[PDB]
Amino acid sequence: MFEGSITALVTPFADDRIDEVALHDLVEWQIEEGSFGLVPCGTTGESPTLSKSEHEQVVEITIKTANGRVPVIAGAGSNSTAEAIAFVRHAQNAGADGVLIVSPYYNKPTQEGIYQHFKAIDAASTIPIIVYNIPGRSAIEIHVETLARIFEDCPNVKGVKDATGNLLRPSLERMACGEDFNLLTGEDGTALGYMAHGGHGCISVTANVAPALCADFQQACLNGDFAAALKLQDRLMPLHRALFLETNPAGAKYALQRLGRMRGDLRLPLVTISPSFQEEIDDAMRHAGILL
Amino acid sequence: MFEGSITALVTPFADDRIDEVALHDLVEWQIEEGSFGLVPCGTTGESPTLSKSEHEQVVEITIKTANGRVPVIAGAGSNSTAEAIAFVRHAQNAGADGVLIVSPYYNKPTQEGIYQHFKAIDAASTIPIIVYNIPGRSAIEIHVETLARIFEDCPNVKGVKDATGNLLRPSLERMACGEDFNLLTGEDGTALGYMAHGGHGCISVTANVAPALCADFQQACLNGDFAAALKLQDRLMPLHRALFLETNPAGAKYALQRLGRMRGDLRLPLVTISPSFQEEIDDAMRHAGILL
Amino acid sequence: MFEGSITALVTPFADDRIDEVALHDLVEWQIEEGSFGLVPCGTTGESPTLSKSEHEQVVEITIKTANGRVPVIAGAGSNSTAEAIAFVRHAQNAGADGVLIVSPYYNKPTQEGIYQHFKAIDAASTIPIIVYNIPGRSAIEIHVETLARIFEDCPNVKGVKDATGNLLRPSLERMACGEDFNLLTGEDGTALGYMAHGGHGCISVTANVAPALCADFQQACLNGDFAAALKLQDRLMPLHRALFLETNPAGAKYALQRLGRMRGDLRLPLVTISPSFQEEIDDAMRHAGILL
Amino acid sequence: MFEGSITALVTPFADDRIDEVALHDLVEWQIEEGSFGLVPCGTTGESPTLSKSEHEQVVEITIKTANGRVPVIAGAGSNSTAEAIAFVRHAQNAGADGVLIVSPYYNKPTQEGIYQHFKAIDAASTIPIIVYNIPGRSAIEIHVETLARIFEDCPNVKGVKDATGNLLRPSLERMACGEDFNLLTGEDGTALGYMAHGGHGCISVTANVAPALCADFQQACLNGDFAAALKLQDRLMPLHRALFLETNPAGAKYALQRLGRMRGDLRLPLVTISPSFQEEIDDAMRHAGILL
Repeated sequence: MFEGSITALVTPFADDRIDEVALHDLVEWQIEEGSFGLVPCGTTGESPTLSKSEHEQVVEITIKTANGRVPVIAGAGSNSTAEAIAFVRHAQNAGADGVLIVSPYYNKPTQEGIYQHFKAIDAASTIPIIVYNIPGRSAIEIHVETLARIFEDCPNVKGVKDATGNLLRPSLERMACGEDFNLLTGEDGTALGYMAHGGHGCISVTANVAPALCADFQQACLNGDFAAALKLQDRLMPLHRALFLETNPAGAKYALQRLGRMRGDLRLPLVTISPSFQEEIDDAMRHAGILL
Repeated sequence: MFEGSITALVTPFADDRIDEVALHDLVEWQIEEGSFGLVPCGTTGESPTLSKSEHEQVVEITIKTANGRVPVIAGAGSNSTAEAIAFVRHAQNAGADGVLIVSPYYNKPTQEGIYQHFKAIDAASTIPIIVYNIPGRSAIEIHVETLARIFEDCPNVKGVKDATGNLLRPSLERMACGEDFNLLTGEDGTALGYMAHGGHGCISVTANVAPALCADFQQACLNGDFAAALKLQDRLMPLHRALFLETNPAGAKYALQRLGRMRGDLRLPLVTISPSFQEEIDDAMRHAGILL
Repeated sequence: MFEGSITALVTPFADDRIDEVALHDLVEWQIEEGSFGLVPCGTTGESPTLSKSEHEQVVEITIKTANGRVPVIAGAGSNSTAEAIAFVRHAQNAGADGVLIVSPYYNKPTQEGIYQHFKAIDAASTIPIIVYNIPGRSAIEIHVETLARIFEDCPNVKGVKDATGNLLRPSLERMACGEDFNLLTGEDGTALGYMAHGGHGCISVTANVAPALCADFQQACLNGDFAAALKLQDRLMPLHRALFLETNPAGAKYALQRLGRMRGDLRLPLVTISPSFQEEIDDAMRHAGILL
Repeated sequence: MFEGSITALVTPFADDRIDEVALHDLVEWQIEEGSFGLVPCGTTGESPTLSKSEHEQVVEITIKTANGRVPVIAGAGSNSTAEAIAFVRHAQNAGADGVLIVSPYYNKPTQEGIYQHFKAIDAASTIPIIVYNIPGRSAIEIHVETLARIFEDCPNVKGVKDATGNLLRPSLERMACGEDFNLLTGEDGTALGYMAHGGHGCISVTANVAPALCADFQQACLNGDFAAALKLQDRLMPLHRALFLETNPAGAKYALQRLGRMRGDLRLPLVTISPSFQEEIDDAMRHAGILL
């Protein structure tokens, strides 16, 4: 199974193009810093504003740079089943260790619809699928029973990236699906409590800016050392909330730009985080020890 | 100014391709039945599962078939501002009378980002822009001030397709945006109250199956004859209700298939409406006198 | 049948006691201004902070002052069925024309529990019962079937005070519950659309400050003259909007205090409306011609 | 500070009266089983359907039976500030170790309102106050800053009973309020993750039926032994969800009645849990080892 701090990579842009060098450097630093894995082209990587070819470039750059040192789980979802499949076919042919498929957004399929969506994607897949359940953005939910049915009927579906904010979920999924079900969290601020519930790791936003600390936090939870994990939460909380002041990845890109690791370029409809929030992010990093 | 019953056309499929003959006969029948305008490739037209080439063919076939008889407002939204500009450019170049731009879905942009979204689109447009405010699918809202500011700074933005279900909106918008603001409803079952609050029409789902009755309903509303509009509500409510028993357009396609105007084919993640719901739709059409 | 502008009376306080002189003059002025009916001790009458003895005095003073000129529908709800029966018994024994029973709040009963709630109250009643469906405060809903079932099995249940903000409701209720079902709105800003969908009136908050204009609005609606009703909306919307800038009845009490009809005294946990909002209310009253 | 498994006592009824003997026995068994504390007259104890005198009897019976062996935190909230104070004055004069004050429900006070509510209650209090934040029932929220302001300005306010379902809360409160802030959870199913976040205990529903296991679970979390806690969660999850199948305390009373510890009598508008759910609760207890 996948575990620990798995970074949901921000996608650096420069001159309206993918910043190849900044991305390679981001991935390398991410690995030498301790990340257990990478997720290129997720929501944090601004997948919605990426072109088909850019998405492919980012997945491939990430796969070639990681060079098998850590798992690479390519974001390959869509609210169109046929397109999710095209993305999944590219990911696996590119050497990806797995894919992250979000629940169809906007068109609000029924549970049977969501079921058939993943069954079709599972069929065209040859790698691990992690179901990305985030009702807050997709405007639809994946019921525990539906999730359980998908896990049971789709050999490639191995787990979930839970972003419901409902902590009964990891426990209810441990019941519906066994202990062999891969439980990953999609939200940093509550990863502490998610791990206590039997979670395996977190596809992280904060790890983009504080990779080493997030790695230690995760490793601390994996070692069952929740006291250390708490102290780490104490150090990382200001950043966890500051990174979400407005809409992610606006804060993560400001943070990484403030660190001189990329330009802070965001693509419309997203815009640069508000200035007062930029200060809060600064003090948040100073508090974590990231910013001098 | 757009008004009356503007049909949000369902996109007929056959053998995994656009059913062009069915699409043509739908637009035609729709026009001879009295519809005030057509909206090809909206959410009811399953735009999310349409290839970019299919999107274009559907818009063009509708425009060519309409032959200037009724306005054609092309769906051209996207959660990528760059992509939205591409749909708008194509549409206006194809002869569309305007465009339906939904608020960016899933990526949850701030209010300033939404404002910049529409300002960037307005700069690339040469045709009327209607803002599709539907929080329940986009997982984001467009505050009245934001909407008023967009109307003020964007010369091509002429109105809204309100799908909030909050009837204070048209009143609040009449205040913030003058009476020259084009008010259209996105929901059939509450169009009656919307028109009473000063609405100008409705971009309809029900108009797909009962074009004649809906057009009359709107005409009553427009003539201020709300007594007749209510009588029509009594006749259409069962259908308005049944068409939404599961996620739209599953219900409308079942109905048009039952009426023999196309195949009920839907694309994943969407699935055919449940059988007990098919019966309710049958009874609603019989009640509306659409079926014998 | 209840109809028109039924004022949900604010409860005037002075020196931590009911201001009886102010209450009497409010009911009187309200009646000579044209209000169709009065609802003492509703949520706008701060029933939650009223002692049981104060509740009774307010109901009785309103009834005595009304002197049979307009119907008096007494607030008698509670999240305790036993307590609701006590309020209803007192009310009818005091000469109330009916009772306003809110859905049980906070304790979130199932639909069967709500049904039994109203069935137990209907058995103790001898006067008309109106069901106050307001999900936003009660944190619970009354499905249409449940509401229809209550209407069917409870001879004293005559209608609803809809405060869902879902305009499909009156239409769906017209279907499930015949046209003999008394439809009243709980929200002023959407009364216009409610009446167009077949509503019979509105249990108003705005009618407290502009009894004359609201009564006219309702009369227009009732006469099917929606053109005039819209014109009145234009005149009342600013006020409908300002009266709800913060939690009601904070806005209405500020307005009636500014008009010199009572003290602005509110009981904790409720506090006086913010100063910038007081100004917006002032401007709204000036716009509605209520203030010079 | 308060910690561990603090039971939110169900209130046994018999012949429409408080079942004095069943309650005494419940409290004794609760103590000999390992409970770290008792909360008489909370939501689980059906405070909404209790009379002023019954509430007082239950608090006093609980205080006399506990006989100082464990803390007794009397539920003393209301959406009326004056009444919360009356309840708090009785609790402390009765020998209570603290009180549980819910955020005002139904009347939706503003944050300043909620602030003044607790400031007034704090003033009339001489014992610890735990703020019960449960937006799901109260239909209002207590912002972190508001909570922090209340903690800082009210010497008697020592902590919170968090029932938001938002795990960022314990971490954000650890930041706003220090480590001296008493963090108690209001929801059993996510207590595991709450403790990982620095939680001190849980005012429990499940502890009513499985007091010893909930005690061990809590003690396990207090000892920082999250591996054991997980195994305990594994054993207790079926009961945690089964106890909330319908509306609490309907399942808790069925469970305790199934154990022969009281009659399952519930007060309207609440009703007995559905039969199929009674079976699920049975198997849930058999799974936990409670039921033979």
